[PDB]
Amino acid sequence: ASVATELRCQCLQTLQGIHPKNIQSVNVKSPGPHCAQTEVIATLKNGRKACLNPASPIVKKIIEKMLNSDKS
Amino acid sequence: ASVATELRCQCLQTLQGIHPKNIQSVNVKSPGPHCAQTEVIATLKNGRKACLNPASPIVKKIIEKMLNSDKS
Repeated sequence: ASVATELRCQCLQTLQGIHPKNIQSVNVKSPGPHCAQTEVIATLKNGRKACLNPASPIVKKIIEKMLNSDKS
Repeated sequence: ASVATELRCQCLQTLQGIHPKNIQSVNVKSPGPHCAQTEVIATLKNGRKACLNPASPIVKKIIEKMLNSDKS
C-alpha cells in the first residue's frame, strides 16, 4: 500500500476500458476531501466495482459505450 | 402511483438536465428485470439521487458535463 492521495474513493487502479458483459453500470463523482480526485467506478454484474481512467481515450469510451447499450 | 414498467429502479421521473452545485455524481445502469429500462441517477450533494433522460440532448450534456468538472 503506497501513500497516495485517494483513500475515501474506492477506485481499484483505474483500468483502461475493460470489457463489459459483467459491467452493468458505472458511477462518476467529483473530487472534494483528501481523495481530491474524480470518481469513475463501473459496477460489475456480480455487484462489484472498478475504476477506469476517464482522462484515457479508450476509457472515455467506456463511459459513452456504457451510456449507449441499444437493442442491437 | 401509476402502473409503469420500472419499480426496481429508483429514478424520480428523469429530469431534463437540472443544475449541479448539489449534484456531485451520477450512476448509469442497463435494463434487465421488469424495470427493463436504463438507469441514470445523479447523486445529489446531500447524498440524494435523481434520474435524468440520457436520451434527452440537454441531459446527455448532464452526463458529459458531470464527466467534465475541470479546475476552471
